[PDB]
Amino acid sequence: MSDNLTELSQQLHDASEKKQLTAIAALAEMGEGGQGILLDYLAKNVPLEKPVLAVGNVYQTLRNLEQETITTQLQRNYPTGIFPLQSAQGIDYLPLQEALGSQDFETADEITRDKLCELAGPGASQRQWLYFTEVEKFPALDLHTINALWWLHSNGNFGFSVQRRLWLASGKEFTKLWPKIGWKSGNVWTRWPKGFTWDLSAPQGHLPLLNQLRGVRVAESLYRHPVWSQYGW
Ligand SMILES: C=CC1=C(C)/C(=C/c2[nH]c(/C=C3N=C(/C=C4\NC(=O)C(C)=C4C=C)C(C)=C\3CCC(=O)O)c(CCC(=O)O)c2C)NC1=O
Repeated sequence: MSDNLTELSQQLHDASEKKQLTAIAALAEMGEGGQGILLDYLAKNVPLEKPVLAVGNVYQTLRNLEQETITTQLQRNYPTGIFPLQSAQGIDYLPLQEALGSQDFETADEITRDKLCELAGPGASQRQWLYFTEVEKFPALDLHTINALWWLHSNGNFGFSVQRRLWLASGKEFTKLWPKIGWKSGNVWTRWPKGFTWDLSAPQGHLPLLNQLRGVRVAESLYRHPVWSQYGW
């Protein structure tokens, strides 16, 4: 509370992402004055056009206070969250957003799987799992919405985009990817659901899950999908 609100506000409004993040964390611990600065920043930046990590971090930091008035104000002003909930198939992404805004990552993971089957159409909806060719033909827009929500509500630590970047970093070697994202530990495949880490202590890329029971083809088709380069992920 001895921190300088004028200077922290300026740090948030400057263009350095790394300095924005430290300012946001400090401001959120500075009562009405700091929280008011954060609320004004949201008001000036929402709805997003492109995903902006700092804006997601402001929203989620404020939600995570779990204080009545701020929660009420965020829900009234941003009833669908901070990012347009767009779909090439008219799908409803609000339940996914709500789970993510509550930091209920396990529910969000379950919803994401249901939505991908819905997106793939009647065959996938009935069998409740995907073929790699269905993934290849997903519309980019829906994948962008889904990924943006995961990324914005996890400080950039979750999302298929995050997994893709780690997969590229590993030379596209899936056997190196699994330990990096916590899906295998040496010889031990992480058991679903109890072995997974349903919070932000999880490794980067841990969520959303892609079951490996039917092999890696779905994951590879997802990571190679044109959406990522199209939207700058
Ligand atoms: C490679 C070993 C591996 C095994 C033995 C495995 C088994 C497995 N995973 C399941 C579900 C599931 N398993 C996962 C995810 C995982 N589960 C894991 O063991 C791992 C490593 C992940 C990776 C994220 C998910 C999300 C489900 C529920 C969705 C689905 O049934 O596809 C089921 C239940 C299928 C059913 O009831 O119809 C089995 C038998 N999955 C695997 O990937």
